[PDB]
Amino acid sequence: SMQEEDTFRELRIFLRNVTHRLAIDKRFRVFTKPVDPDEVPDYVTVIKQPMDLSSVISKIDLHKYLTVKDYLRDIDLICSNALEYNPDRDPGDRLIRHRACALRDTAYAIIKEELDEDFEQLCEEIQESR
Ligand SMILES: CC1(C)CNC(=O)c2sc(N)nc2C1
Ligand SMILES: [Cl-]
Repeated sequence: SMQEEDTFRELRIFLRNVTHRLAIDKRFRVFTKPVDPDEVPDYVTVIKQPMDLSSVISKIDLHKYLTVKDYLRDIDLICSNALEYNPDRDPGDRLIRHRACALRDTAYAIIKEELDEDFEQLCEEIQESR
């Protein structure tokens, strides 16, 4: 219905806002663009499901997220990919893992505080009815 299209549009507006606040954070600059296969040739082979904040933005506009759960799945994916690909004890790896976890935590914290549970519930029930 027209009412349901309004709900998903509100969701997309909310998700764009959250993602923008993550993307401008200097700690998360590394997660703002896809991995360059030139600088990093073995990434695409090791990480089967690449994800970054620019791709998240693209998926929002393509109406790929009907719930915040769908959205958070991709956020978690950005984090889990970073932990998997950079697992060593060296400072370089430990820094990006720390930043990855901070990205995940920040996203969840923003949503915990600003997302209405009834709004999310409505999104889920509309989604489950399709
Ligand atoms: C450090 C880098 C070159 C490779 N290792 C990574 O974890 C990622 S994930 C991403 N979106 N960019 C990079 C850049
Ligand atoms: Cl909301």
